[PDB]
Amino acid sequence: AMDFTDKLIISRPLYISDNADPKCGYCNGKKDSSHKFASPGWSDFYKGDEDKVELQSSTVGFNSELVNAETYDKLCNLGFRRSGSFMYKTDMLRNCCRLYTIRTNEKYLTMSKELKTSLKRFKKKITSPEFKPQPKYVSWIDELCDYEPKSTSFKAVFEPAEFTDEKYDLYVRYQHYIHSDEDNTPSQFESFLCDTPFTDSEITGTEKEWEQLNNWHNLQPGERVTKNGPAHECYYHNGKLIALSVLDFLPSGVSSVYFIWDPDYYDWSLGKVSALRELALVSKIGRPYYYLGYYIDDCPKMNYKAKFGGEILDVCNQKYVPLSKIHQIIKHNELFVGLNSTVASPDSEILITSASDKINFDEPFINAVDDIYGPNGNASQNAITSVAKLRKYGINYSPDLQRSIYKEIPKDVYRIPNVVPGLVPLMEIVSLFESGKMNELNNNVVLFDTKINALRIVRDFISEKPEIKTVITDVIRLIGLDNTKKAIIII
Ligand SMILES: [Zn+2]
Repeated sequence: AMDFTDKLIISRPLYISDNADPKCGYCNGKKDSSHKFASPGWSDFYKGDEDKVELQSSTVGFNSELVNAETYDKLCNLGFRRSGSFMYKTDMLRNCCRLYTIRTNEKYLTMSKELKTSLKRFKKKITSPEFKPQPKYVSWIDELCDYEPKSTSFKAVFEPAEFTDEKYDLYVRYQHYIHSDEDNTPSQFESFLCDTPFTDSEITGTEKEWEQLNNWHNLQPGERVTKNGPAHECYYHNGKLIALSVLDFLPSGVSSVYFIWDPDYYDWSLGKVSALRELALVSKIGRPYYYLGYYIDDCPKMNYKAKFGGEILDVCNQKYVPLSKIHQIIKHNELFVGLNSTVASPDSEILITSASDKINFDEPFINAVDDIYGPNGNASQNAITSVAKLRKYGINYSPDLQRSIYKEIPKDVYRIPNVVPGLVPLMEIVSLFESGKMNELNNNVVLFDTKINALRIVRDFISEKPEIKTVITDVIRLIGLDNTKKAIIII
């Protein structure tokens, strides 16, 4: 009698770290000393010795077999992104590049000369001279929603996120045009952009639901669309597929997964046009945010997302700050951890589950990164003490006793570092245990116990084997206690 449409079905978490040269495709392991470290305190720790540090690229995450749109919305707002069915994030303390989750909307959008030009050229490419413009347009959104549906040469169509040979061929051509002529197999395209982990209703939908979404240009204020889940938006120019947008519809807005286009159409600036159309779509369907993925201030292929404005997730506070308020202090690849300036100096990682006095980015605030996560910050020692306290509950963690977070020139993939920004701090995990809150897992969390090859509801968490309790605790670190209560964890 299990309701699988209310479940997050996941594999045990993985922590994957290796040299950023060559594993990081954003920086290739090449940074100036001024951008190399996560904070000024770590820069100072390595002053004159920056060459002894080998930058690593590190992610943490879990494979999903089943997720619904509301849960994926929560995961995006925790800082995760899906790569096919794999939900991941970087370790922002240790990673070579500082990746921030960004979201925006037409409110934050400040239409620049460049962007206006891309729309003006798009209108001209697709509009017949017979087109008669309306006397006035309140905004560029109403203008686009007038001329685009009247074009006879250009049509965009939303449909299920399913593989076709014609989409794959377009993918291969786009990937070759950016740097990828290898690792371009049909299977890789299918897993990355098709074959999603969502519920069957969210993938297939209904004929009416797709019809409704495909008339989005004519939605009136206050109307909505029922669509949630993954979609493809196919761009056709005289019947030829010239671009493909892969999009996830969430209760809070639309997430761009990827966008490919026919290299012959370089003159159409389809990257910009598609982003603006998706900003218009978000506005027309009455949802609040457009998610472009990760923002990296020092990477041009990722910092273009700032042209569309918006706010950045501070994963330690679980709150967004406008990018304009912090751009000046993240422009050397720093980690930002917000602290209202009126708040005492922090002797610990910020509490994520016991989050009463949430930061207010409207009041004055500072970057507390070095007080918490610097070389003389409190996080590491608090986490070592917490590892020892968690032993009595049968949690098989080991203390991270190295002096530095960075690898120096003189691997268990199930071992997460004690200290990772945005994961529940180990000191808070101790609090959950001491207060009895971990027993809220009982009668809630489900295991797919691969020995029995059967589902079972956890009834007495503390009497489970330590291997199991450790895995569950790492899922809690990643997604929090309340989301874990709706998980099925494969072990
Ligand atoms: Zn990097």
